[PDB]
Amino acid sequence: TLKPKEIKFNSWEELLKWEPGAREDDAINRGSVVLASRRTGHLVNEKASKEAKVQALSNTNSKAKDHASVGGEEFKAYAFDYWQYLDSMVFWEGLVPTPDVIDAGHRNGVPVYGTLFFNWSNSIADQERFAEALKQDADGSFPIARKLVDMAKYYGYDGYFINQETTGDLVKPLGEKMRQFMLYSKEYAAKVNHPIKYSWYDAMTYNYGRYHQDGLGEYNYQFMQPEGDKVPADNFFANFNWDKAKNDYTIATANWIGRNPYDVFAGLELQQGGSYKTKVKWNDILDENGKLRLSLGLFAPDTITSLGKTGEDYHKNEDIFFTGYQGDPTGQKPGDKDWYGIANLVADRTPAVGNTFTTSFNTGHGKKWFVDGKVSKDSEWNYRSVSGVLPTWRWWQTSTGEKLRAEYDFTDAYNGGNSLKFSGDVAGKTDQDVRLYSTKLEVTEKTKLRVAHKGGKGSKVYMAFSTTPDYKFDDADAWKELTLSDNWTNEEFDLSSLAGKTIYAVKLFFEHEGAVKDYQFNLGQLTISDNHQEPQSPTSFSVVKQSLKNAQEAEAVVQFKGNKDADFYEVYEKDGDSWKLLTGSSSTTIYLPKVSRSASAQGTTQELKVVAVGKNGVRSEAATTTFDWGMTVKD
Ligand SMILES: CC1=N[C@@H]2[C@@H](O)[C@H](O)[C@@H](CO)O[C@@H]2S1
Repeated sequence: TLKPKEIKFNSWEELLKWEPGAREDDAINRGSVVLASRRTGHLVNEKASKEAKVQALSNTNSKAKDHASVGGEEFKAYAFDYWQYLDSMVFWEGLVPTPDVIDAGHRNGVPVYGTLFFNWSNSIADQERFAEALKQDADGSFPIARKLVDMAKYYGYDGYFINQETTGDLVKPLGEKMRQFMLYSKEYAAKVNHPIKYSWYDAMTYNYGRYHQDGLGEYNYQFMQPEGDKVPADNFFANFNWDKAKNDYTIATANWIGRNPYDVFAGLELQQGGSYKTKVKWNDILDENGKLRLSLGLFAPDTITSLGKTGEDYHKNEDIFFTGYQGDPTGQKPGDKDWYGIANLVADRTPAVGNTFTTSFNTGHGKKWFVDGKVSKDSEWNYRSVSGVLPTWRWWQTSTGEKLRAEYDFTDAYNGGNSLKFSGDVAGKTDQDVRLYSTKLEVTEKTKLRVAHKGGKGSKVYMAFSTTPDYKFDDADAWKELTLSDNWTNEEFDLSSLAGKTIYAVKLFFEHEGAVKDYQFNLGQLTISDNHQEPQSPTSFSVVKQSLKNAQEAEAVVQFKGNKDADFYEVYEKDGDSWKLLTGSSSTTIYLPKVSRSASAQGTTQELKVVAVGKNGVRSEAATTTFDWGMTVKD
């Protein structure tokens, strides 16, 4: 079997037999992107909190039988890109997050956790499954804790959410061991140089089995109680039926035991509630100033995919959820809505830090895959391992008059599946901007800007940078006019005049001198970097496995050696006279679900190539290999 699959264990004995590398799809299942650092920028919303956090508990993956752990040949996906508002992403469906989610989260500076789920049950079988997890060696260590930590290290993820819903007589006396399991895990993770965090559901009490407090209280505080420095649960997920009094209690309890109240995440039941249609007791969790007094736990926000029919609808619905109905993260909840956008209440963060930042707005899925503005893969995909860094703000706009509509464009892109489009009927002379990214990028004599764009007929368009933390765009050396045309162009600008300064934000600015019917401008790629070099080509590239369906269709797995300058890799086949992209991945082992030849294909072999796409946005020279069909298409 070539297709990589989610990792699932039928028993604790099976987990105890786990060893690094002992599964045929391990090379693909490992995360490949190290967890990025993030900056917390200046607040842009007067009601936002830098203390309040958001944890998402999401069913991230297809449920289709025989779906791949890396994605698939379908556009519709939980192509999450609102990482800027998340503390963490919980992979709800299983113990071991898939590489497509680990990679996307890590590139965006967000930790990803597996889920250790004990069934809502009092069956002896379930009670025993729970007790069995807490088996100890003579020295008091927990062998299952070691395997959890070992897996987190090997596959490259950040810890676990524990949902302990099993109850009954055998469960009740096990609070102490469960607490010690979590503390021991920390000791062991430190020992193996791979720290992990635990998030803990408000379910199993210390002494009385399952009982939801809807908060932190007298029956569950032990799970958050510190051992000086160390803690058992890092994060606590409060059950959904909180209120003012329960929240007051939670805060009192956290403070008393010496924990930050914001480590308590007040649950929102978004599955039964319908995503942003969920009734929340906002008045019970907002203080006198309209600011959050606890964190927010998002239960099943993946539900939002049910609210639209298309993949384009997925992102628009996420906008309502994360930004708010008012459509601008600097604005307040409309008077005729109940839902607060996350951005209304929670400060954004940004992984766009250092001397290099690049993006082509790759959301990890598309209808097609574009290569320098030309269709290369002419069909749908989701491979979230390649997910990039989308705008911090969606959409922070100011205008002298009317505002252009900003949206993702899955019909035309520069690299990957979509660009950003800014469009509308312009009624008359107007100046306006769109503030896109919060950043902290150090400029040197070697720093350049590369910007790929298209359209803008009837306007002047500029990109401008703020060199202050409070996002003022008053620096004359930080404005660049774009040279517009009807086709994709990629322009480089010298940023050396800004050497020694720091860029804190990026915006577009539009001038229209009069009316323009169906104005459109696309932004396709943005790079700020002191590196203009092609990354080195991959080496030692080969087909390591294959399975022909027929003479025209095969699965394959390819492997190669990369380098530190590569952000991710693209694999292509030569289809007649044309190279066509198959897939992309952050990994150096890559599954090809369909290598294909037409009816007119000549010979018994077919060329494949792999290209490194740099952290600086530049492609390497290709490495090539030959796929051997062993037969002609007419044989
Ligand atoms: C964390 C949580 N664990 C439980 C889930 O397994 C259920 O599906 C959900 C039903 O609303 O309730 C709590 S939320």
